[PDB]
Amino acid sequence: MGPCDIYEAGDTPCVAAHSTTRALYSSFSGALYQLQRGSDDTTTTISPLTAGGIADASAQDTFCANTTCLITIIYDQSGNGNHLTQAPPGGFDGPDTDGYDNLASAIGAPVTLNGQKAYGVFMSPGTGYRNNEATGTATGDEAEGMYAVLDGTHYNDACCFDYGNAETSSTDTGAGHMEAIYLGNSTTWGYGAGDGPWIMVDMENNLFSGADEGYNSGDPSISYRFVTAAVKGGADKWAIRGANAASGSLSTYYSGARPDYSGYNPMSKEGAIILGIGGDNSNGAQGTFYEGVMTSGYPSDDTENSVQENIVAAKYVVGSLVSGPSFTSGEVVSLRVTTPGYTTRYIAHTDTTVNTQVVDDDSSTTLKEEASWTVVTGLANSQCFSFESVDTPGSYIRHYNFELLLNANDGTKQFHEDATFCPQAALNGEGTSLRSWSYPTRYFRHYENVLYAASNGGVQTFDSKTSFNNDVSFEIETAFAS
Ligand SMILES: *[C@@H]1O[C@H](CO)[C@@H](O[C@@H]2O[C@H](CO)[C@@H](O)[C@H](O)[C@H]2NC(C)=O)[C@H](O)[C@H]1NC(C)=O
Ligand SMILES: OC[C@@H]1O[C@@H](O)[C@H](O)[C@H]1O
Ligand SMILES: OC[C@@H]1O[C@@H](O)[C@H](O)[C@H]1O
Ligand SMILES: OC[C@@H]1O[C@@H](O)[C@H](O)[C@H]1O
Repeated sequence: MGPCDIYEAGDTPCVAAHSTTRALYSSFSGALYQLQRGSDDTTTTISPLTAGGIADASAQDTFCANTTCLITIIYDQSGNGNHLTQAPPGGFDGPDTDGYDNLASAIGAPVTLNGQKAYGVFMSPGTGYRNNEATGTATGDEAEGMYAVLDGTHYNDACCFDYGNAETSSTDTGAGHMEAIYLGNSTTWGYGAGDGPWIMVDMENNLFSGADEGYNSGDPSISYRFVTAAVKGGADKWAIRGANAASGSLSTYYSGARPDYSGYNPMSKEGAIILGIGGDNSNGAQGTFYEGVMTSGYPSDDTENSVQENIVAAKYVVGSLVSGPSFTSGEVVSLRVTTPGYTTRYIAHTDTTVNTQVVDDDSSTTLKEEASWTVVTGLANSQCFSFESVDTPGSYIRHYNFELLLNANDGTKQFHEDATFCPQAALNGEGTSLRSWSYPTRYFRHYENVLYAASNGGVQTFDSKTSFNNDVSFEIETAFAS
């Protein structure tokens, strides 16, 4: 039995089931999600290896070789056709073309389920999926349940990393017009105990951690690498239950009446489905989605417990984020450009501007150091790395507005994430391609001799597809600064 088989057995069937890692029905063998590669913009789908099995990761690896991939669609496994596609603009515009939100990279969240490789949906700020014409989802004050397996270490405090029921117009139509899971450490509305993140319920114009607007001591911080967030809502009742998706049971953080404020009872749910964004399309949040569903009816705690047991049984384990050459902490290197006509240039910097410059043995000691980098354990992820300037110790290469800059480490999470890059076998086959950890659709990329965190095609001029593969491939050589 899969999660939806369990929910069905409890008389509160899935009306929407999404996952890029596995089938949520023991009998599902259809498409889990769709891919699109930057090379030729063609697409393909990824299905379970076997009915009710794990996603065929190899099929994706094959399709995305020597290029970049985006997850265009996360299919609804229930049969209701509630597929999630690129979120459109609404109260707020997304950063993509015509106000749409970005699609997520297909390789930002590698994992293994009971030993089998799979990919989750790593969502950076500006990313979002949605379906504004879903079927079977609860509307009005109708009861519903939902859960999602997320990454408790990947989040932020901006609105809003959600998964659940939302407005069909992508606008904030008022209190009670939403009901979705939220995971992050936003304190703009509600918030729990500690430093966060907290699993809360977005009911529109409020993220609730409990009965009162704002602070609620009953909602603990939950930062497990894999978090099971289970939320449900019915006639003047709702609950928050959380757990380590890798082990143990669900704990109830809240169970009771609707917050006693106008508009929350009865609810006015609209039935749309959102992922990684807010109801009005607020798109500043980040997070990772592995699997999740929405149901019809209020799930009993027993049913959810069985679901949690199934998720634990799935044995989620973090996958490798690195491929190709790679480095060792403390190693000093120089990175050479492999793009024809610029092969004598190296990644260097002039003050805070990271760029490429012709560097050779006749270069000054200062320029040699400016083109030399001390590789250290990734500031935001120990699997990846951060690049510290040799001439300016304490400063690292970090992206800011997608431009690579050399700034001093201020010790903040933001800086840490902006300065973490994951090595990937060079797309052009020559050396390495440094993929941004926080924005997996972006790579170290030189454009007109300046470094950026660029995507294979995009709204910025430096995201040009022209010479992308070459512009993101660098040869690792001995540092000039020795
Ligand atoms: C959510 O959590 C992060 C991480 O603990 C908080 O970020 C810090 O941000 C403040 C405000 O800029 C800085 O003084 C600290 O130096 C940061 N600490 C770290 C460890 O990065 C963030 O403020 C929290 N958000 C809210 C709304 O409370
Ligand atoms: O309720 C929290 C957020 O506030 C509104 O702006 C968004 O639609 C919603 O997700
Ligand atoms: O580079 C993209 C974003 O721009 C800046 O606002 C942030 O520091 C960074 O994460
Ligand atoms: O960075 C130098 C060149 O400038 C641009 O024309 C290309 O993207 C790049 O190869």
